[PDB]
Amino acid sequence: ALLEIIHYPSKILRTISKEVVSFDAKLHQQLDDMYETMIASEGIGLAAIQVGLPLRMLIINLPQEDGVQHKEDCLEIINPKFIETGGSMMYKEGCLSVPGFYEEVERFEKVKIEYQNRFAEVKVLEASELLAVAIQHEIDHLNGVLFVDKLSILKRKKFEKEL
Ligand SMILES: CCCCC[C@H](CC(=O)NO)C(=O)N[C@H](C(=O)N1CCC[C@H]1CO)C(C)C
Ligand SMILES: [Co+2]
Repeated sequence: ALLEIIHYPSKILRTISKEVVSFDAKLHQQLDDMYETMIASEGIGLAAIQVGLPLRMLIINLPQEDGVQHKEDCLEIINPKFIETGGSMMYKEGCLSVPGFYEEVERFEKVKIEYQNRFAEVKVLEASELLAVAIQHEIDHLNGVLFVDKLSILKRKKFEKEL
């Protein structure tokens, strides 16, 4: 099913999402609907709160060389925790919950996270570049944070301007 994406300035997006404890058919149904919604919206990631589900789960699917997203490359990341973070990097981001606005955000250049997949299997993943940025963007959503919150004095005025 295609789900409605929640947009700024909805206070729903400030929710702190809750850990997933039951890795069952309902979770898989929710993840499938998130994937459908993310692809239909031409995103490369999506956090559950963006479709109104305050659960600590997110998906990421970066496109290949043919510029398309293959479902087999999708990461389903549940109850993630940062283990290591390193360096800094600027990246120009937009967000499905803040549509039409793009700005450079300072992110960690490299991260390592631990999380569970849809079968409750524990994973450790190291990431850099776009994958690291996507991980950080989506985890921020689980904590009620939007990328616009991370902008400077100046770049925030540019946000209010384009608003
Ligand atoms: C880059 C880190 C965040 C990526 C995830 C977001 C989707 C989102 O809001 N998830 O919470 C996205 O797909 N954003 C796209 C985006 O910002 N992109 C797509 C490729 C790289 C970057 C633009 O530099 C826009 C165009 C919809
Ligand atoms: Co977003």
